[PDB]
Amino acid sequence: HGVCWIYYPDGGSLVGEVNEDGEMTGEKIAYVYPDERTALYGKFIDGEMIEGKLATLMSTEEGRPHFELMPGNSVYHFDKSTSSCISTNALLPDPYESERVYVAESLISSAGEGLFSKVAVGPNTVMSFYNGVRITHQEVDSRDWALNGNTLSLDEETVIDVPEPYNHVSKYCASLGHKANHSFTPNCIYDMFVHPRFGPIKCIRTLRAVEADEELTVAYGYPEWYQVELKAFQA
Ligand SMILES: CCCCCCNCCN(CC[C@H](N)C(=O)O)C[C@H]1O[C@@H](n2cnc3c(N)ncnc32)[C@H](O)[C@@H]1O
Repeated sequence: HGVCWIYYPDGGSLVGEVNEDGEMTGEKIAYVYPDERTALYGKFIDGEMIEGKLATLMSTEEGRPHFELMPGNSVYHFDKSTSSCISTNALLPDPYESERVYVAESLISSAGEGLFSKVAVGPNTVMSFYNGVRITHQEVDSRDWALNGNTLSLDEETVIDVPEPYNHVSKYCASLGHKANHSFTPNCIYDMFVHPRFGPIKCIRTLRAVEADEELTVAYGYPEWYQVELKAFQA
């Protein structure tokens, strides 16, 4: 009847006053990231972000949030990918991700770029998002292996991909989860995530404490490089 909070299992949430139909609709609705501080505040219809401006959750009083807008014109909208359109704005970074990870040359030899943490954080921390185009398992499983360097299964119906040329940071930096390299002693896992911009996707979540400038890795769980590293690790 007053402010309503809808939390996702991933830690993010929607907050605001609902309409007579109990819908998250209005000009003062917010999505709040899992840090419970970073927020997209503004215009939502039935929980869907129409115009979210970057904001900070300064305080909450009896469930009533106080938002303060961040400087600038950073605005976001629900912009779910299709099979061929990865994003309406490929070069607009995610502000939560931007504060937590960067891309640099991997420490794994001959592995290319990697994903690194900007910050020391604890276990179970969402660090990065894995958005991409949405194609079927049949399309993926029935094509050249070489097309599948960036494919990540989302669910039973959907596979996420970051195809050429979006695998280059110069062409796509809206999300960076596809830059995390593989390890058999990973410090992160892929996890489900409901994103106000990208919709249902996966994220990179730490398995434990990670330091600032530590490379973030995930076990790919299956490709040449991989079967070699496998032999290197069993020893
Ligand atoms: C669930 C299964 C996983 C699905 C998501 C996979 N997304 C992988 C993207 N690539 C990581 C980013 C790459 N380094 C780049 O510069 O865009 C992976 C590519 O990077 C190299 N790579 C990754 N891990 C490696 C390792 N442990 N050793 C050597 N090379 C590695 C290799 O070329 C691979 O195709």
